[PDB]
Amino acid sequence: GSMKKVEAIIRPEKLEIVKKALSDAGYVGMTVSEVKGRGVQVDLIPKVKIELVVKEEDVDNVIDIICENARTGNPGDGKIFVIPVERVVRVRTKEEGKEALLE
Amino acid sequence: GSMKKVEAIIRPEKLEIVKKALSDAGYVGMTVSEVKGRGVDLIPKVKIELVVKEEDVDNVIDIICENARTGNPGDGKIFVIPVERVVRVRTKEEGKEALLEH
Amino acid sequence: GSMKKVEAIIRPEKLEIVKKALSDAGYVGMTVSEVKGRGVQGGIVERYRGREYIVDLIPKVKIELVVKEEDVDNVIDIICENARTGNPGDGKIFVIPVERVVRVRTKEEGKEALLE
Ligand SMILES: Nc1ncnc2c1ncn2[C@@H]1O[C@H](COP(=O)(O)OP(=O)(O)O)[C@@H](O)[C@H]1O
Repeated sequence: GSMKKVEAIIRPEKLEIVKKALSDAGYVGMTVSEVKGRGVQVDLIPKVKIELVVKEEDVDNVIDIICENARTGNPGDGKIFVIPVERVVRVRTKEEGKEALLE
Repeated sequence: GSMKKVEAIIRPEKLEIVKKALSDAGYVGMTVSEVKGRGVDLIPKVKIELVVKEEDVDNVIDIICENARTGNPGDGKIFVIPVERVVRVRTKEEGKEALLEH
Repeated sequence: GSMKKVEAIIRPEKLEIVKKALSDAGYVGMTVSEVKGRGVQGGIVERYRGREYIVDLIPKVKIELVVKEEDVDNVIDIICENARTGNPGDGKIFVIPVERVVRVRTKEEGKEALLE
């Protein structure tokens, strides 16, 4: 099928709630990085990047969950990007496609 | 039309000048990460990521190259990656409307 | 031809071996970052005094390499061979399309830009 990477750049204090909400909905595989982005308004400030690769059919749901749980109503809540992924491979089994996501 | 992610891996001492040049040209939304590349083998680099309208890619690339170059090996590389969707977290706005920074 | 980004999220203790193997096969241009990950099931379970506690996010390393499409299979083989342990949490590889590669110094593009 089609696989997509959902990248969200959010406030660092929102990581725990967002990751919990994602986990509760069955999205447990995620990668988390520390990054910097512009402040609201000159130094950049800390943000968190969450990356999740999912089935294309799950993108809307993932985006809804992230938006609901990451938002505060103030400028600087962040942005989400969807990027095509053409191949996914599990390291330990060399499995590919959606199989590589599960277990 | 479409959106693209422009990723540049550059020298850490070039971050300020690049960021200022991009800002002056109206590109204020960028994400910065501390990474390592070549090259004790791996040395510190900075990854800049900006998602822009397709029409702005050439201009962004020009600005980054102009301001990040030194003429020595290790100046870095720029990748352009397709972005199929952009969503503003607070408002749930999408596409070009989501790209405006406030 | 086309360029592809190979991203691998692996165990931090596998970075040196993977990087060496990649280098020996001619892939020297790579970017490495420190990230945190969690896998599908459980999360790691450690013990304090008599009881267990869970650490959800644990340190991983992200390697990113942009290569000619023709080299993807080989990159993936090398990473898997050298990053695997047989235990859950070995990691994942994603292949992402790259539409343009530009060398900052020269503004060369394409295969010219990957040659280091
Ligand atoms: N769907 C996903 N999206 C993004 N990153 C993921 C995803 N699933 C797993 N990862 C990353 O890969 C690492 C290993 O995942 P895990 O499922 O534990 O590996 P394995 O497939 O070997 O069991 C995690 O620590 C995380 O960084």
